[PDB]
Amino acid sequence: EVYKGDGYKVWKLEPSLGDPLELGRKTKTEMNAMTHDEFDRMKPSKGYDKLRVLLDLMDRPRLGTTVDLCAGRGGWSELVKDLEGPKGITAVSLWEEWMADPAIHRINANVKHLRPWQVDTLLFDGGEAFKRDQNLRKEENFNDSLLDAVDAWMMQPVPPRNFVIKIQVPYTQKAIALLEKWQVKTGKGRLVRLAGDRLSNTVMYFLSVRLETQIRGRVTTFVRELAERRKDRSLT
Ligand SMILES: Nc1ncnc2c1ncn2[C@@H]1O[C@H](CSCC[C@H](N)C(=O)O)[C@@H](O)[C@H]1O
Repeated sequence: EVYKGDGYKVWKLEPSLGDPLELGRKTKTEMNAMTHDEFDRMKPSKGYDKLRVLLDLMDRPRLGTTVDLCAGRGGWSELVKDLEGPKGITAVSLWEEWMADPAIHRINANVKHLRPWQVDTLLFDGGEAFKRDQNLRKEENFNDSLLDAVDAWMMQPVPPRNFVIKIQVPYTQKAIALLEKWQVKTGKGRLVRLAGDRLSNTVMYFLSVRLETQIRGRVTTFVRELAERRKDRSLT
């Protein structure tokens, strides 16, 4: 249909030439130098609605046994509970703080330590944008390490049938390599940029929809496009 397709709710991202790490660092550098005004112009929980959009993009799959990594205040877990009941949903976070249905089973643990188990659905909403005063590599390394935690859940003998994985910094070499590997492991997976996400971040989501390859070139298109739209939204 005109709805099922796009680029209505996600950006159109065809592969393009270029180095996504260099372009990503470039537009991060540009954004760090913006005035308060420029940055403003460009700039149980809200995640609930976010996941709704994402799960609708995936044609509303049956979720079954679900683990929600970095569950935070619980918007995603609450959405799963409303969709299918509290029986199949497990939330993992370091407890900030739980705003969701208290009947949802929760584990207070660091997702980097916890050994994975077999799930039907894998959710991950970890990641943090760093503020301007830091060396760029600190944000890159922090979010890379977080995604590495997701790797063990993806690479187990029976991988998740559904997954929604947030990629905070999609242009690092490790992020791209991980996404390519999960595509080989699962035979699935597409990286999307939500239309209407803030331009002040670089967030994409890896969804278990039909395989879409050439992730590196599409991340390049995404970072170039993002740099353009950040520039556009300037005074005067
Ligand atoms: N290493 C880690 N282990 C477990 N949780 C972590 C973590 N690093 C960050 N987090 C947690 O992950 C959460 C991500 S915010 C996720 C919000 C949630 N999806 C919602 O809709 O409400 C934060 O609350 C943070 O406390």
